[PDB]
This record gives sequence, structure tokens and C-alpha cells, in this order.
Amino acid sequence: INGDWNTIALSADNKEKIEEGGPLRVYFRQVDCNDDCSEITFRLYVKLSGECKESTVIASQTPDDFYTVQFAGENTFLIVDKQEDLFTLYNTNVDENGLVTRGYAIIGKRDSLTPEETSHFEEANELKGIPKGNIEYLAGTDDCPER
Repeated sequence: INGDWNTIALSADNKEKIEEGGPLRVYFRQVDCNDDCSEITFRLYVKLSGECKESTVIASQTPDDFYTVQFAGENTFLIVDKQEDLFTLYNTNVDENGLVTRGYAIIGKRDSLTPEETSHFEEANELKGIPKGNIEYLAGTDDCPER
């Protein structure tokens, strides 16, 4: 499931991590899977201190279909959904200070969700404790490059 992808929306119980400036407000660029997807390489940008910080990271599949990646702390995410033009993740981020920020991340080829996909995502968030308000839609706020 390789290619050039875009972050459509992000969510977090601690919204600050995905707000403009937070380390988890991640605008994706590439999601390259290996042969059996036991490792996924992610090229992505994060606006931090007014800088578009590029990162290229590997997420390895544990023996339980979960994925561990080091990025702004220890992260453990599952692929909650996977369609032809979209896919969602539910990550548990443990930053340097031990704060556990759990949340969702929709990544796809388009820049926005349909009305049906939107309500479904809102339900999934409130269901997993995250409020409807703690959902940032990164559409139109991607002022980073591909260098």
C-alpha cells in the first residue's frame, strides 16, 4: 500500500498535541509498506517553531498486529480502517514527560471526508473517549514542501 498520501484529519484526547505547533500535527507525504507490511516507512512534515521539520520513520509490526514507531515519544498504533483511497490509525503517544496522548489519524489521497465519513469518524472519536471538538482537519493548512 505504497504512494504519496495526505493527512485528512487528526484527533487527540489532549488536543494540544495536534494543534498548530504541536508535535503530533503531522502532515503526511509518503506511506511506503514493505513486502508483508511488517514495516511501514512514513515521510511526513510537522510545523514546529515556525519550521517545517521533515521526518522519515519506520513503524514495525509487533506480534499482535500493532505498530511501534519512535516519533515525539513512543507510539503504538493499529490500522483501524483501510479503503482504496483512505486509511485510519489509532495511536497511543507517550511523550518525553510520560503524557499519554491517544487519538486517531486519517490518511488518504483526497483532502477531505464525505458527510457520511465525517459523522462516522466523530462517533468513533467520542466512542474512544476523544471529544468531537478535539478533531483537527488539516485541509488547506499544509504550508510545507516535499524536500
